[PDB]
Amino acid sequence: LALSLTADQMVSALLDAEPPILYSEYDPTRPFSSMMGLLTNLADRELVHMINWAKRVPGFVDLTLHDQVHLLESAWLEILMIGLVWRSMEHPGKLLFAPNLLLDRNQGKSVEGMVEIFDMLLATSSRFRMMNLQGEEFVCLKSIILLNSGVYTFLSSTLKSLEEKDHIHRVLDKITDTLIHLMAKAGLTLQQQHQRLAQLLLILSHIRHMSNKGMEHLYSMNVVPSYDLLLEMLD
Amino acid sequence: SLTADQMVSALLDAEPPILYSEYDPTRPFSMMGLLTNLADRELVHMINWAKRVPGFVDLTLHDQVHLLESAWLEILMIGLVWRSMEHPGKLLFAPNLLLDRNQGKSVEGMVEIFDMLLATSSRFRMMNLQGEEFVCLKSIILLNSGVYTFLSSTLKSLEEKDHIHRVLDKITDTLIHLMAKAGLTLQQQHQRLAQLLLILSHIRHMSNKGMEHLYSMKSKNVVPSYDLLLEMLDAHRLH
Ligand SMILES: CCCN(C)C(=O)CCCCCCCCCS[C@@H]1Cc2cc(O)ccc2[C@H]2CC[C@]3(C)[C@@H](O)CC[C@H]3[C@@H]21
Ligand SMILES: CCCN(C)C(=O)CCCCCCCCCS[C@@H]1Cc2cc(O)ccc2[C@H]2CC[C@]3(C)[C@@H](O)CC[C@H]3[C@@H]21
Repeated sequence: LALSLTADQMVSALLDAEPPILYSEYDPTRPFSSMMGLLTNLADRELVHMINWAKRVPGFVDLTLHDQVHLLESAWLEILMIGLVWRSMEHPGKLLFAPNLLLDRNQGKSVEGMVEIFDMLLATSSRFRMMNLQGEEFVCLKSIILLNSGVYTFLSSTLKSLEEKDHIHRVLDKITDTLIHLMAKAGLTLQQQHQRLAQLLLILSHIRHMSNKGMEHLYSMNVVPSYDLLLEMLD
Repeated sequence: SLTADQMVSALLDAEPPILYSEYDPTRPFSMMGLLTNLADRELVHMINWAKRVPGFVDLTLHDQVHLLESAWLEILMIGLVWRSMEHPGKLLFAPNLLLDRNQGKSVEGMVEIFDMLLATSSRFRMMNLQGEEFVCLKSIILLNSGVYTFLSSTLKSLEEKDHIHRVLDKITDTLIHLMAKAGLTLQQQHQRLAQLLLILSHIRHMSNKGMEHLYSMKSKNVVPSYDLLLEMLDAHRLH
């Protein structure tokens, strides 16, 4: 069923699955002063919706529950970050963590080590802006992250695991076909399609890098979702 | 200006040598010392290779240093994974230093990283990665890994970033040219392109884990400094 979709059906499926944009929970009539608490509460609530989204990525629920957990455990911070960079794209110099929580780099200075991470995310959003990234390409990229980030770290060679990895790579191939279809439908030449495909996928390496830095930042001060919590939520 | 075949030839011709580990092979078999000493010597040849990547020496010295500082561990790792491709279960750090995962257990925290490198090597084997594709990917890592972290918007920096992306576009054309000449269909071409580039995200992840391991081992002194990279890159032309 998953591998059956056309490119337009894949795009429609991914667009329909998009999670909502959440708001930060602070009293807006109360003075602003808490930063780490605001950001981690927001990511808390986003995670529940991320799982709903992931279950709607075609092919994802065809995997074992264990492999769904592994994929999400590996990708969750990358997925939060690409979403942040996407909605920050039209706010140069600012990160739209939430519509009521738009921060510039000086506001990241209030937590040691955070402005460095703010700077990388702002630069990624400028790269998105520079490339005129489209919403349809964005949902493809976010789905690629979900399927790709953990696929090389199963460290299992059971027959089931071979079939799982094969399936994941088949879905990833369909998403590649879909990105190419979208750039063809936008008028790009074949050369430009291959070049833009590459430019988009290379950005995913930097998003991986930012996630690793962000994980180190977190670890340097139970904020990380445990396997068991992810398992319970995915059930 | 290069054609695809000329890009391939340039990169193949620039390949660094394969170095040996320096340990007396007639003495009993230090693990971190062996691996540190090898990477230290590979770095010098990495600089030589980088200067031969088309477009690289057209950048400012500062930007050359930034790219190498950002990419150096990824470049060592992709080389290791390529060398290990035909040795299932083993990592050929050097022809005289072929280690399995149990030998990684001697350094706390190292077997986790060995497992990731072995799985990447298995992935290369499953994709039947070719030598011409490998050199393309390694050059992409050099050009891509630090291009998003210049943290500069001077006119010169905009020109540098534009140039890097033009060279990266050229390597993309070359990868597609290689798979077209291998007979792959257009659908297969963009699928293989994507599979190869997505492996570069995992190589980035492994480098982050490896840096973190180097720092936790208190082997931070082993990371090449900005000054050291600058000193080796800022060559005179008196020789
Ligand atoms: C015991 C009771 C309390 N519990 C159980 C909890 O609170 C649950 C905690 C477990 C689930 C997830 C919490 C951690 C996620 C917080 S990331 C935090 C919020 C966030 C939201 C987004 O859209 C995009 C990115 C980010 C992050 C970008 C990288 C940052 C900037 C880092 O540099 C430091 C903060 C990071 C931000
Ligand atoms: C300070 C002032 C100026 N100076 C003097 C300097 O900067 C000196 C800096 C000289 C650079 C020396 C580099 C040492 C880096 C050692 S990587 C070490 C050797 C190596 C060689 C390869 O082919 C491929 C991968 C690796 C690595 C894969 C990840 C490992 C397994 C980690 O898990 C722990 C060891 C890592 C390995």
